[PDB]
Amino acid sequence: KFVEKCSPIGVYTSGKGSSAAGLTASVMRDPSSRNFIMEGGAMVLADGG
DNA sequence: AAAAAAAAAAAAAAAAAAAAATTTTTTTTTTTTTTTTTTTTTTT
Repeated sequence: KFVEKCSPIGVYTSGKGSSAAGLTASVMRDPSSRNFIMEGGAMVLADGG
């Protein structure tokens, strides 16, 4: 808990993802607009962290 | 000297020209939602 607070950028999660947030990133096509939406997990949401 | 022809000016009428002018509805598109199939994942 403290180390997450004290890093410049840091994210403290569980192995089992998080509440409405994964752990690894995922990317998925959107059939309507065809854009590959990129759900950001802890690993990428704290890149450089 | 009187008559008359011509001139300019003024007016009426018919043909052409001038001018004025937003609102309502429909359809594509995007975006989600729902059903049902397919796929994948957990159990004995």
